[PDB]
Amino acid sequence: NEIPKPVAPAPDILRCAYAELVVTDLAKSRNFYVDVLGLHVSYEDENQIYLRSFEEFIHHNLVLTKGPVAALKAMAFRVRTPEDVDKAEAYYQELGCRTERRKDGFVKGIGDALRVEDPLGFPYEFFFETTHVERLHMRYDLYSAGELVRLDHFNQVTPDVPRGRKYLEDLGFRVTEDIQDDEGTTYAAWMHRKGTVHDTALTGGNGPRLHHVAFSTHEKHNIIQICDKMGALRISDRIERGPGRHGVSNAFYLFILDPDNHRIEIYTQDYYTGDPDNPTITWNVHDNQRRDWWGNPVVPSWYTEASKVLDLDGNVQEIIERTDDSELEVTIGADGFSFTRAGDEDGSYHGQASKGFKLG
Amino acid sequence: EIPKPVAPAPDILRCAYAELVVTDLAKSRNFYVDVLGLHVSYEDENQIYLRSFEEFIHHNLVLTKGPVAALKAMAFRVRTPEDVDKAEAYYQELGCRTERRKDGFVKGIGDALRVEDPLGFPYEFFFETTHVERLHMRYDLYSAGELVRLDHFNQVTPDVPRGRKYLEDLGFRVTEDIQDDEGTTYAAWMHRKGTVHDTALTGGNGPRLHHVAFSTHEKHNIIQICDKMGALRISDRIERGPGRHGVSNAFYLFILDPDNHRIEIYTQDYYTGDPDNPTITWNVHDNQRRDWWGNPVVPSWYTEASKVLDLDGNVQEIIERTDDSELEVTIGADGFSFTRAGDEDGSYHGQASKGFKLG
Amino acid sequence: NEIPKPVAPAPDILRCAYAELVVTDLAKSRNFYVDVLGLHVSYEDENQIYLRSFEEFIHHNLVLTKGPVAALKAMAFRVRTPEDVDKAEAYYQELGCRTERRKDGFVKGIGDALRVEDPLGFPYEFFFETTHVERLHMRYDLYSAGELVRLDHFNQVTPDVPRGRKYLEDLGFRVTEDIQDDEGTTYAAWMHRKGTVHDTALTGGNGPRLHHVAFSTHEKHNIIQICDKMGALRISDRIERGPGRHGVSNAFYLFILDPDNHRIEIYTQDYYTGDPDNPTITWNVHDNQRRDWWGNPVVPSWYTEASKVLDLDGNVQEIIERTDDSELEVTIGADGFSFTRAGDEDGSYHGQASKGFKLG
Amino acid sequence: SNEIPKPVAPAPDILRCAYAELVVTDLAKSRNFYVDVLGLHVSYEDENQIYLRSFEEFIHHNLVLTKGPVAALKAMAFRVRTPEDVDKAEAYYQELGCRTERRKDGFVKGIGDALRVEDPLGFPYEFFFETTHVERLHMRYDLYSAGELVRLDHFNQVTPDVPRGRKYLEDLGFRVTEDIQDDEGTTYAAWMHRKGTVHDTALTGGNGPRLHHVAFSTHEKHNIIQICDKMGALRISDRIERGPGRHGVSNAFYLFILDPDNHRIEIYTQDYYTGDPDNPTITWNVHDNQRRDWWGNPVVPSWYTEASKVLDLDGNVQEIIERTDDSELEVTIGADGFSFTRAGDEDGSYHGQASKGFKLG
Ligand SMILES: [Ca+2]
Ligand SMILES: [Cl-]
Ligand SMILES: [Cl-]
Ligand SMILES: [Cl-]
Ligand SMILES: [Cl-]
Ligand SMILES: [Fe+2]
Ligand SMILES: [Fe+2]
Ligand SMILES: [Fe+2]
Ligand SMILES: [Fe+2]
Repeated sequence: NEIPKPVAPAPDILRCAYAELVVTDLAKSRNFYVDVLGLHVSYEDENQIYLRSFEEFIHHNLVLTKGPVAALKAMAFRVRTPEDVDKAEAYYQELGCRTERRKDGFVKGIGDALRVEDPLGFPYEFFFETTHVERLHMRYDLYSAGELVRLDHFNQVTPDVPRGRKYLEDLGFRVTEDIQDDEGTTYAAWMHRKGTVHDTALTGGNGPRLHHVAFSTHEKHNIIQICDKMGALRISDRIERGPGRHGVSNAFYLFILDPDNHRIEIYTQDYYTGDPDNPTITWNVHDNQRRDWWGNPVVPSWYTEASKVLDLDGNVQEIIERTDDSELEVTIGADGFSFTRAGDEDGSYHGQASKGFKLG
Repeated sequence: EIPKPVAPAPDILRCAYAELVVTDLAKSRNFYVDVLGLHVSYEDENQIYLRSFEEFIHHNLVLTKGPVAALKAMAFRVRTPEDVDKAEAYYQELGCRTERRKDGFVKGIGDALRVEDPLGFPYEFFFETTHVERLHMRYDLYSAGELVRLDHFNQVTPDVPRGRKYLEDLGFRVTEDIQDDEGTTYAAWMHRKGTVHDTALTGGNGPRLHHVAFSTHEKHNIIQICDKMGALRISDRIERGPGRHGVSNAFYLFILDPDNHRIEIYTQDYYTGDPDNPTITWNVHDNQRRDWWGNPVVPSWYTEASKVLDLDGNVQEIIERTDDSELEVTIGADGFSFTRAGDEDGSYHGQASKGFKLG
Repeated sequence: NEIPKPVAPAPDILRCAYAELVVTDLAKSRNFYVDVLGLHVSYEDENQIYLRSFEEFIHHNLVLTKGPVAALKAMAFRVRTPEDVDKAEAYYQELGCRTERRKDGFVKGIGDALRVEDPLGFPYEFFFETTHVERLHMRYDLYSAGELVRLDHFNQVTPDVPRGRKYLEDLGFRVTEDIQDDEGTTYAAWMHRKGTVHDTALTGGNGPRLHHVAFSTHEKHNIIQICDKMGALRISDRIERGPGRHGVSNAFYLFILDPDNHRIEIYTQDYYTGDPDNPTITWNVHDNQRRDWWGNPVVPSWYTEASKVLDLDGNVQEIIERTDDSELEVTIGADGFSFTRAGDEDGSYHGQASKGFKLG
Repeated sequence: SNEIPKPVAPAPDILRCAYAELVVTDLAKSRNFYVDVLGLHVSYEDENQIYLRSFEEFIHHNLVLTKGPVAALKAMAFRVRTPEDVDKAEAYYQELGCRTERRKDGFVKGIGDALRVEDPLGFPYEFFFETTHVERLHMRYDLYSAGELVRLDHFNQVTPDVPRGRKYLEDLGFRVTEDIQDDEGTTYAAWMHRKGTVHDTALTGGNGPRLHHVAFSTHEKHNIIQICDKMGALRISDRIERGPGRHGVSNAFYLFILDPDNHRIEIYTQDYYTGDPDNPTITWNVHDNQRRDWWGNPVVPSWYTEASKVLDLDGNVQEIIERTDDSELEVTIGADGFSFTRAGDEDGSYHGQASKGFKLG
């Protein structure tokens, strides 16, 4: 059932800015994000760790908060002006959503902020005010071989992609790429504000769940180094999928799992989307180059596993099951199909994955 | 067991070229020249002679049109002309069939000896070769995926220790191997030129040629080969990778030519030229040994390999391996692998890593 | 004298989009831009060559036009909507500037367009409508080892940097970085619309002249390959300066010269500037890490040579001499000075360039 | 004749360059350069010495820093194939009439039976086989730096008569891969190898004996860029002497930097294979402006004039003999010099100055 376009104007969203993840063991989480991945500590105490990427000047891109159940607490977007926080509040109130306004913020280093339970059940934050910190972009004395340089995007699991897509377009996101079939089903959509391929994305599945948070590197070798280091630390079992080249987005990528199974993507070298008529690319769901351009198989956990999200009271949001077709099932499941070249039987896969594999 | 001859081994410098029989020369040319960017030293209607960016000898790869795709010769360069005579005396003492051609078997090679070696492989030894323009600074020709050197061969043979002892007597030094706790050897790597290997033995039914490997300068050059194959919509010919190897520590990719000959692209292994270079043995169940990142080894990697020819041009009969199968003990229904030895977390039983089983 | 701020609203400028350069020998220029640099031909005839970068979807990023005197004919910015071309016309008419509007464009592949002789003497174009072409961003079968992936910026030589800066700020560009001294002189300023360090920049000098046009690559090795290729072609004398790391912008860079001496920069890996409170950075003109972070000397031609620009009648604009202090003279001239560490005599240079050189 | 005659005694079989011992004046400041800035790995340290190795090394060290009163090269060490090659080295240099010192338990920690010699060009060479093996760090990506130095690649020596030194090194088994000459018959520089890269040592024409540099490898070109970027961030870009660049000779990507005592260190990657015995030898003309930097960037004058003192076996600085052959600096970038981009083309040539608009400071 369609989400109506408010009469109230949408807040002017700049970009994704930070995520707040609830973690069960703060020290174990710190080891992963600081010792393994090299993120920079803006502040920490016994309850939280505030982390930022190499080129960031706002206070943080990730807040790790100790709690009893691992989950997304907030995905936060920065808006253009202080007045845009009021616009966000009016907009979501018109949508009939639950909102909470804190003039001095929900986390350290953020000022006036609005959190909402959005129409898809996700906890979004909108803020302008943030404490500036030392921008480390030329601190090559600190630069890691695997350095994470920016926060790039979020990716959300939701059962009805077109419903969510309309809502995000009304909010001002522009769809850059999607995955559909020839029977009218949408499996995934990518959408932006900042002029990269995306600031968030929708992946079809049971939800609301958080699929991943993505950080950028400068170069491909930086992503390779993360893999290599994970090998050396004998934690290659925490490499979920990749490294690879995406079809959708054209970015070089890697998916890894934190200690609470929150999925983190490392990402580089997508393209510019800032023109308002940026061409929107649709891939067919059976195209075996759409997710991994090299045709490597998508690991099944990528389609089945994702993080819980919290409501504004701190309780886990109920999951609504997807009724639309499953991307897993139609591509790599027993009745699935994929191709390398459209219309060619040679290099096609029937009821299994590419490269000689089946689902475990 | 293969006895050590009284005759001295020829002094082998390095792997130098492979001669592959291909069924459609134009389709093979597309792959090796248009897709992969190797440089043409000579061609006609019957053969294409190719070399890498930094090579000064005539060629690293000869593609010969023939009825059955197969390895025709894997050639090693020896230090002096007199080493070809040593090779002949050596293989005659071993009781092997040999053929000597004072003017070579292929263009751009002079005095050469071909043998059917004790493992059934067609080896060539030569010194004399026609020098060509070394293209190492020809950056006007340099491809984003440029192949810069020939690095090694990899051979499938059923009894790895038997082959390893023979290659050690021939002067190759083992650098790395894969074994299990119960004393089975699955693979060994061995060198002359001071890299991890010039050839390698992979346990399996043989003789078959597993692959020929070329080097790039950097990891991004290997990524570009993958990217290009996607753009050409031939990603189905990317067999396995890209990855980081455990054994050798090299960044790698395996692709398949039009006759299913497997080619590896490889970079950034380490120096092995000291005579006490430490050997490294990996456990077969270690899921970081072949792909350091734990990505699963695709089953075709263990099962598929190229036929090899005898000196009459006929396919060599295959002898079955009786020792344990690396595929079966790691990714088969009764196999297992680990991330950390002794840890059930991050271990895989009856299937491959990353959530896959065999198709 | 100060350029007034119009009452009329500024057009919403998206980004730098293309340059039109006049060249004297179209075949020799084609060899440089297509055969040496690998740019992609959108259209060509006996009078013009239209070129685009690897990731571009608009018709072109560079038009080479045969003519009698090598010069910049137009520096074009894309605007957000067709209505913004009307806004640009009103804005420049209010400024008292010569304008010319053509509903079907000045070059192939551009529609309704406004060209102006701006207050600094530069031929600016504003357009929205453009012919979309095949985006080559995943055409790795065409990808060069030195592939140019995007148009990044222009750089303009103008005698009075503060005067120009105020004008560009009123027009909506946001200053990201600048170079000044302790006596109130501004030597250069960088300013953006699209969320990178810049879309254009002002370099103090006799003007109007065009200093350079810059294209991006994905990675640093792509820039090194251009150098290597130019060595193999035995045209290393056309490598003007670099490769290096910039202080200002933090980008990896190279400056080369086309057959008519137009300067082309290759550039990669600057940072995100899209937030409205993006911190500005001011460098001192005597800081020897400001232009080349590694302290390599700035070649003197970089300060003295730049391209002629045309007015709307196709005639070369008269050059007005800078009276403010010269960056060349105050840093590497006979009475100049530069430092490695502020206040440290060790690693400072008096009356000469860094690394043991004087001016030839 | 000045020739160094070939001994009748067989040459030791030399594997490769292995380590250098450098005397430094302030051990803590040197440690901060080699460990904290460059990321070399500690094999042993005390208040007098620091022993360091590269990422892929299995022998005990590639560099020994020894506190002393005068910064200088104390020894440039080559590993030999077998224990018996140390005896061969001793007999070889004794036949040449050189001062030798044999220590059956080594001169530095982690090296066993070793011979040091004052060689015929005045350099302190060491030959050894026995060395303490350590953990090879080649897969320790948890320790890998963005600028990681992976191997010791070569030494480079300044000596006044390049042909005289070249013949001596060839007799010792080094093979020349590249050199720089002019049409008048002067040799300015030569590169020579044992291990199958472009070189293990090299001769640069100039006043000597002096040590021009010690060179370490990286995996990739971005690793070298990172060293530069890090030195900028540390505000020690004045210690970047020359580069980064692409060499003509060797085809390697390179950078030259200066340690706290002004010992020059090169970072180097991606030269080519030279192991075949008929490896084609490449001669460049001294006036070719692409021979040293392929992109035609000018060679910094200090690169031609400055180099490190070397010690004799008593720890005293070796007397320096002046070059009488033509100077590479003078004939290329000096007042009466010249260079070209294209041979025979005045366009892209430089006369009485360097390339890119620069004169000598
Ligand atoms: Ca269908
Ligand atoms: Cl994906
Ligand atoms: Cl493997
Ligand atoms: Cl600059
Ligand atoms: Cl040099
Ligand atoms: Fe993503
Ligand atoms: Fe291999
Ligand atoms: Fe620029
Ligand atoms: Fe060197």
